[PDB]
Amino acid sequence: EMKPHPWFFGKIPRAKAEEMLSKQRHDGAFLIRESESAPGDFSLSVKFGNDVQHFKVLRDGAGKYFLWVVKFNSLNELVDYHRSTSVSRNQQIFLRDIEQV
Ligand SMILES: [Ca+2]
Repeated sequence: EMKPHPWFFGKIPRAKAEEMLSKQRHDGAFLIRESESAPGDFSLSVKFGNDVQHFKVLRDGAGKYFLWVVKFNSLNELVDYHRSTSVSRNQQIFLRDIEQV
């Protein structure tokens, strides 16, 4: 179903990611943004209930992407994995695409 992935927001500020996501009405609504604070790095920003949480997408020498221990070959695979496995240590948070107008 190759369309643009409605999760990739390029370089947006952290506060803007929070403003757009806090308006979202579902838990797990999310985007990947390019970090202002760490150039060439990505952050994953997620509406969880009350609030918006940010994860840093970590990299290693082999160019893998990860949040915790499991390492992914692509951002696409990291995102999809977290559609069915909670991104959150404390809560059941599953990634779902934002809603556009
Ligand atoms: Ca909806």
